[PDB]
Amino acid sequence: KRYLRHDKPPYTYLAMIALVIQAAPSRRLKLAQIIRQVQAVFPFFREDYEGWKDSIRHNLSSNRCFRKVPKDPAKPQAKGNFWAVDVSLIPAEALRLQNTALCRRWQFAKDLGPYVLHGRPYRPP
DNA sequence: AGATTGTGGATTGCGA
DNA sequence: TCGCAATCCACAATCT
Ligand SMILES: [K+]
Repeated sequence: KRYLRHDKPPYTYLAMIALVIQAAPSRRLKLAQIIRQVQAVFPFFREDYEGWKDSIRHNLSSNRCFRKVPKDPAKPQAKGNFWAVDVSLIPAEALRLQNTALCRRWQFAKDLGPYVLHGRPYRPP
């Protein structure tokens, strides 16, 4: 299939995943919860493109900041892991608002650092 | 069997 | 001009 950019929130997948994880009482979430929460918290995805869900899954594995946490520490788990974030491994620029066409046509928090790094609750207009 | 989680090779578009 | 997030896809192992 032809590569296409699709409308999405103007924050990295890393940032959005980290934000919803850090907002979870236990600071960890499963994949399906991460997907539902990202869309809920950043509702700039379109009904006609589902591939952002694959990109979320890809970002959990591709970024060192995400940690696969087994239900039982003593028993690693092929599947169904919780995901946590090591904020020390988040690149600083990863949390910055992105200057995309979608950002520009709407003009958003300038940086998600308060919510990911400093325990603040995310509450967008 | 088919769907899902987890991983990862690889190319793209586009902001800087 | 090109770094790099975004994105398309394949696959292994496991869940339903
Ligand atoms: K990871």
